[PDB]
Amino acid sequence: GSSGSSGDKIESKLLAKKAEVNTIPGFDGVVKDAEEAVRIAREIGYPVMIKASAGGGGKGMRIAWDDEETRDGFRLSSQEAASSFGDDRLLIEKFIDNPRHISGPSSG
Repeated sequence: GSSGSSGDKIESKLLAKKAEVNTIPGFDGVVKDAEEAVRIAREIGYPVMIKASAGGGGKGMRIAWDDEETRDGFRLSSQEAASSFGDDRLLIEKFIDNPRHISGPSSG
């Protein structure tokens, strides 16, 4: 025998979207390991730029387009920061060739 129920059902008040737009305009956090770098990247949407948290600088870092690249680049990018500043703190930002933001799906 059971009894009792409830349902708030309160969300998206006065908000209407066409496609799930639940994403971050740019991840400024930090990656712990290559594996983690891949998970975060996917969320951001490839291509994904990878820089050294300790420093960074587009000139010198590497960019990834697929989990495979994210790792290959993370292993090095991380190793670099470990010698440049000392720590292996890395970074992941959204890379967009065109000046336009077409957040969404893409050919592949």
